[PDB]
Amino acid sequence: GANKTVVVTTILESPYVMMKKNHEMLEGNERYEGYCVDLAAEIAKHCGFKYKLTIVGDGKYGARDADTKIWNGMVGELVYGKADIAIAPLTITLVREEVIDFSKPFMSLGISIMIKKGTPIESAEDLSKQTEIAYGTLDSGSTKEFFRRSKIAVFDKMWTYMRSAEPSVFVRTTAEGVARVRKSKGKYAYLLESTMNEYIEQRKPCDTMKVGGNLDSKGYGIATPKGSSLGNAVNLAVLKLNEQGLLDKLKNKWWYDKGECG
Amino acid sequence: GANKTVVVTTILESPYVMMKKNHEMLEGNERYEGYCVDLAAEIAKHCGFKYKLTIVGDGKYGARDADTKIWNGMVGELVYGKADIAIAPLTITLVREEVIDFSKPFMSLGISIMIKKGTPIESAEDLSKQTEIAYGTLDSGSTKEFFRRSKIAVFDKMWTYMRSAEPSVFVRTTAEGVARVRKSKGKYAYLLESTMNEYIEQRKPCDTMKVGGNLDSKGYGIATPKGSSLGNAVNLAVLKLNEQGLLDKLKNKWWYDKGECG
Ligand SMILES: N[C@@H](CC1=CCCCc2onc(O)c21)C(=O)O
Ligand SMILES: N[C@@H](CC1=CCCCc2onc(O)c21)C(=O)O
Repeated sequence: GANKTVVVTTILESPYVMMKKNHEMLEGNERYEGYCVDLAAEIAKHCGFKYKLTIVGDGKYGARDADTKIWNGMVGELVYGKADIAIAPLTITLVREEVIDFSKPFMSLGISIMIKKGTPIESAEDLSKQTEIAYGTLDSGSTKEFFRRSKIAVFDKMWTYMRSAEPSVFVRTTAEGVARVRKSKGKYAYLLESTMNEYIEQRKPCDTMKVGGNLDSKGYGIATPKGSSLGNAVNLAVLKLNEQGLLDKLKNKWWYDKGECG
Repeated sequence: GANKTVVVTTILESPYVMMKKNHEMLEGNERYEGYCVDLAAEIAKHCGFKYKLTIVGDGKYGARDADTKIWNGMVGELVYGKADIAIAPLTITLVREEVIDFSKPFMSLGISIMIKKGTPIESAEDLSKQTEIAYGTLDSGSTKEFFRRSKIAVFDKMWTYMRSAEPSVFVRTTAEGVARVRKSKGKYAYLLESTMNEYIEQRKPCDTMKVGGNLDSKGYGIATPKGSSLGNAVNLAVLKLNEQGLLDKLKNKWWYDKGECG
């Protein structure tokens, strides 16, 4: 049939997608800015479709409830046919790959440790061997799931620690984890994806830092419903954008050109 | 029909696939060792197939001849139905993606600069602004193609330089590029994928090093003929192996545990 506007599901997560200050004076896609807004425009240009950015109803990335078997977040929007594509910092995982399609990575990343500057921690092993400095993750998402599923000895011990720590070491949002780091006088470390750690490191008041190597290696992908006809074009678009250096340009723009820490 | 042995095409490229010293006293897959041999065994175990490692006829990764339109190397073996899967340090590129299927990356990497220790070069920009130190790439493969296709100003200038340099700055094999670096008294730098640069850096006589950041960001994938029924299982296997930390274990085994430079 006739072409339709492609419904893009995304999430408000700086610097990937933010509402512009002057959003009330703008309409539609122009209300938003960020790395994923720019990426969505580049993909659309290359694939020759028109699209509407929509924010995921429940503010979640995507996980399957263990009892009800229902997928939430952006994954759920794709699975249940509420959106045609997800363009977001959405991690390619095994469990998600089984239910939706993903492009090859548009960004490479790993779980990493955020500390308040001066915190005497250099590695995950360091965290795992102590409890003076509390540490946690988002209360949902691929980072939490990594620890929950991990059989690697250090990570398995960290998960048992995080699951049992009081008060709770889990945070509802990246902003909440960052503010907890900044407010805890070195007694909370935050486990989050390296690209987000890197972004925060260039934000005022420049009091956090990424420490140690990454715990794992993975990527974000553009996601579509399994079998979607859009999947192919979009994947080739990501590959072309990467090869042309445009993804590297988008990262520099949102991380470093706009950096507040010198 | 009845299950058949899966024909795996691969390439002799240390440390991914090497003939064992005592190969004449062994049979079949046991003749070979390396990161990709170990990876192939893990994939096969997870996917429940039997397989035969075979070395690509022409010793090439895969490129399309501009006139004849014929694909060579491992890509060609897949395209023309001579092999069922390629398990090798085979880069996911746009042009290859259009003709074969790839898993999500099993290794992340970027083009990088190899120098003889002491060479006064720190970056691609440094190379591009001079000619005293010659520099080149493999005479075929994704690194050569990156420069040939690139419109990024520094890389475009490097390509014109490499295409016009005399004597030729192109090498037929990684071993040839490495030996040229080691034999040129600091007057040749070699552009090659970062993981190979890293591997050589841990080999005697420990006289090379990787310098500067990577020029790009990409990944190696397991490749199958477009539409192959094997593609799905194999992709989920790579994702599982990554999440379990087994890919990181394989890299440590072949790069660092076996390292000769301390
Ligand atoms: N990429 C994660 C979610 C996430 C989003 C914001 C960036 C940092 C981060 O760190 N751990 C996570 O789970 C996250 C996912 O796809 O579940
Ligand atoms: N991965 C490359 C080929 C290649 C193989 C050996 C490792 C280092 C390397 O550096 N530049 C290349 O093209 C290579 C390809 O898929 O074309």
